[PDB]
Amino acid sequence: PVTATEIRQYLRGHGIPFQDGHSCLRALSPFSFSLFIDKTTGHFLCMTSLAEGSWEDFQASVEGEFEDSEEVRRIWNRAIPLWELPDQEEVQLADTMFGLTKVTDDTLKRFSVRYLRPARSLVFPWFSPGGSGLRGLKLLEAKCVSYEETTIPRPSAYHNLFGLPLISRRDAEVVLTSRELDSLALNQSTGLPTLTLPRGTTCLPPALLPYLEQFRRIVFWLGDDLRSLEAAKLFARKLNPKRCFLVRPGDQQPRPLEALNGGFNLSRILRTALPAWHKSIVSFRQLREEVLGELSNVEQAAGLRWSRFPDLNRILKGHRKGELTVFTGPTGSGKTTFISEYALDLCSQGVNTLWGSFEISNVRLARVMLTQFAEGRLEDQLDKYDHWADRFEDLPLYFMTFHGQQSIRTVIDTMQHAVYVYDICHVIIDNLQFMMGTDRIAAQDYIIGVFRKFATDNNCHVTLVIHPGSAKASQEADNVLILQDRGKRYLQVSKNRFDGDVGVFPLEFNKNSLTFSIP
Amino acid sequence: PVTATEIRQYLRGHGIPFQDGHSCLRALSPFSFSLFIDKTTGHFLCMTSLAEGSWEDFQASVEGEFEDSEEVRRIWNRAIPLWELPDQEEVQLADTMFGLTKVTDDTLKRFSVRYLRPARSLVFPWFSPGGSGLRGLKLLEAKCVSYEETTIPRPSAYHNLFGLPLISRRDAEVVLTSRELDSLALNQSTGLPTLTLPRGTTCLPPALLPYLEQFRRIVFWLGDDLRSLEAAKLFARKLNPKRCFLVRPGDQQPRPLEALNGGFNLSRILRTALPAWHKSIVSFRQLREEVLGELSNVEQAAGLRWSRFPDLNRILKGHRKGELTVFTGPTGSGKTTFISEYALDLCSQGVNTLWGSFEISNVRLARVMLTQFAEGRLEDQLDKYDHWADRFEDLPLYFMTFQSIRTVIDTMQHAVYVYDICHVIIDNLQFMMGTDRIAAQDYIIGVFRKFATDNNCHVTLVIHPGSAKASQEADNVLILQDRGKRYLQVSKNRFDGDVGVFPLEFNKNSLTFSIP
Repeated sequence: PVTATEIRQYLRGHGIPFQDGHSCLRALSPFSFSLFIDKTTGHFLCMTSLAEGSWEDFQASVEGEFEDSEEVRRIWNRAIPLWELPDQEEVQLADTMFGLTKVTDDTLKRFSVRYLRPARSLVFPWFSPGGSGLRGLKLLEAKCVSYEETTIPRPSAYHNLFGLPLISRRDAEVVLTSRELDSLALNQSTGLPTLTLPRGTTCLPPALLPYLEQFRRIVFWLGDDLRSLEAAKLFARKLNPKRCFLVRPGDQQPRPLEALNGGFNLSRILRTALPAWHKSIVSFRQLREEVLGELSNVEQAAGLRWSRFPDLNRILKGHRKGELTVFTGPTGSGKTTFISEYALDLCSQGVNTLWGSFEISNVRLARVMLTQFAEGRLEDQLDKYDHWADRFEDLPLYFMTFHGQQSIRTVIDTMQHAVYVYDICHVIIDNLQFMMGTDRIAAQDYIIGVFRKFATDNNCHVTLVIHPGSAKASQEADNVLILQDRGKRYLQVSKNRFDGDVGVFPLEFNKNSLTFSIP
Repeated sequence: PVTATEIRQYLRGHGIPFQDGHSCLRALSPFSFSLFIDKTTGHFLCMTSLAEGSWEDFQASVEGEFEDSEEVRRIWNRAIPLWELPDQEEVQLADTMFGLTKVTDDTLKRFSVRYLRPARSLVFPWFSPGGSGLRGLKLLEAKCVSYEETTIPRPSAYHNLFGLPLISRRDAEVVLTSRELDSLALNQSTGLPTLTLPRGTTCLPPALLPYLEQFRRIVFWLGDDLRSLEAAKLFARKLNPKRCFLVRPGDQQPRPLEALNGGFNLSRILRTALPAWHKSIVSFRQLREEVLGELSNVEQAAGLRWSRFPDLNRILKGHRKGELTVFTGPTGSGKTTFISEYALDLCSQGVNTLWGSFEISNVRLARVMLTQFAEGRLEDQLDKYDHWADRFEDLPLYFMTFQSIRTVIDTMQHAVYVYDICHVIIDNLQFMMGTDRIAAQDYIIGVFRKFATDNNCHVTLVIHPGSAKASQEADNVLILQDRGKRYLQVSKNRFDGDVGVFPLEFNKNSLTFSIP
């Protein structure tokens, strides 16, 4: 709830000379403008003093922290660099499974890529911004061809910009990659500075924003799918999209690793970058790739395909962005438990979901949601519980803990703050009546209309659940889901904005595993 | 009122240089900043002058007390320290029943733990904050394995922080314990400063808050139950939870006394102190223990089990925190008497209950409630009456003396801060008032729901003739209809959604409801 103007006047309160950058304001550090204050939420950070915290911490800082030390150096000391291996068969086996046939040893030295023998996995070291010791290691294992991502520490803490020490201060161009291997090839040929997101196309935390402030031109290259392009636009919204560019996916525009391996020229791909910012009126030149991509990726025209609801897959046909859906049904059928399976299944496929559960005691919801992840009954498997806890603490998931605040404004600003801080691409709220807190009809119309504004403006998908439907909601809403009863129920849809297809299928719910099923 | 800021301007009225601490403001004592004024209720106290009183007393103090002397020194002189006992069988018998198998004599000297022979009970001395003589003695007796707590003076006056003289001013960390024995083991191995609450997880009086002001990191460790964690959160609310931490209960996280005896590493447990303060959006890392605890303690997912209403237990399934219940029925059935039995049974199990009876002459209510404690007729037992007075004057219980909605609410919020009130019962809602009646009734019931959720304090309102608008706002309802045979019907269960009805046979001889 702190405006950018309020940030400037507080700096004027201390008379700090500040310059308005792209996103984070720059000023001389009181504790060459080393002090960085974010435009939103003001998480301060100094390029030299290296002090971080909240905006209120900065407010207390003018009146009058972490180490992150883990047994990671031991793993690094037990791994061998790939360019220093005299073996012949071992290295040839490695480059074939990791797709490093065209990778030369010179780039391996430049990026300090290391290889570990016990698991035959690559190592991508993380260095502190101050040039200190290692901060973490990211490991990739190839199994059959599939890449598995696992890093130390936990995924929620990995904030590494691969190549951050490598890039100099006299660089105005940078190309961001979804992976780490594709970044190596892109720097090999083009020679332009490159960086990698921490967890791929999932989330770009605001803490990394100050490091990318210097660059003037940013070219996004985050995969070869319509999902990658949509994620790029959401990421670009943080960094003043007037100073960024995009590389649309296509048949002739593969990933940087595949582009060099396939022999396709990559400097040509880097030359056709299109701006992500445009006026209110645009021509066909900035849409040629998208219409070409949509005409060759008819399945990608919709959202993700659920891995647990084949029947729901054939009617809704996907889970897009920006569209808002309202879900309702008779009470006592576990409609809250049903949407938990809907959110958890999509979350496992790389969707940052946010739970705004009200009147459900979210600590109780986590037990229900975690049982769904285990696909069974966790009471008997209490011995093997510390395992699933680690597996549950890597999906992008966040809950909203509202104790007394229930006002529509409060729940919205936190939601808008949630998008900026954790890249929230999905918000689910359990009870809408709890948010309240002809008057009830007018109030219900207002809040549903408010969520429609947030759904489209921020492109974040919203899936509201209604506790007793509303005629006025139908015009504003894009999709509706009705879960009637006849523990077997059926889900009926009567509004599909994207495809106009309706239908209904039965659901057989088993309380033993807390997972819906259908024979 | 206080409104925090009005304290500062009153200090600015005298121009006293003050620094805004965690909870209590600190300033130079006019009667190095020794003057402590609480953010709420302004109970002043000086670390050197040792003068205490109300905020109005402070106002009178700037314009122009107690001794607590009891025969406690005699009992102390009749007890022998445990580390100075040359006996072999007596000490071995003592440590086995008190669980002091792994306790070494070095820590016994440090905490000055003494033992008394006539009752075979431990002694935990209370020292004056100024380093003067003893202020009281707490005695724990083991019977079969069960620990009984009794101290001098009465429990309502015991305000001892065990180890307060021991902790130095150069200590930034402190871990609180619900008992006294578990504190000894925690300091034995970790070496970090430790303190104990006066009556365990029952209440932390504001008078003790100035002593804990200096510490910057506080790690709560108040037992091995979901009740302990909930009590810890309520206690943390008093002292800016941004500077405190919690240790959730679990199978691998026992009490410090059991943790050292069981061989589990305790410094490892002290490293997982998750913060009790968080933003508006949290991840699963700060909830792993809670879901693990709930999945292994399915009975603890609800509130305390009543020891006098087996039938009411099977339907409501517990007495949680923050939920509001409205109770009503036809008049003349003793609905006021029924709720007296409901709270008294829960109060004996360690719940601080506040009574807000209106238009019932609360002195008359105490007679009804005290008869329930004796479980019989007190008129015949008038000879053996002073005994029950001692037993009645140790449960956490407080009454309200008198009418606007704002007036009663501020006292209720004041009661939570001053006496750690976890339960408020009000008998007549109409007396609080002092389509208009329907609109007024909807407003007050909505206000109570705001207070119940915000302060997590359970509220059990009684309605004198029900209201449709109340059903949506309320969580639970209890209806006591008549057909002295009665029956209680529930038609709203927020936590479980289970309804039902069972008969009740009320006997006027003992003033206690029963069911064959």
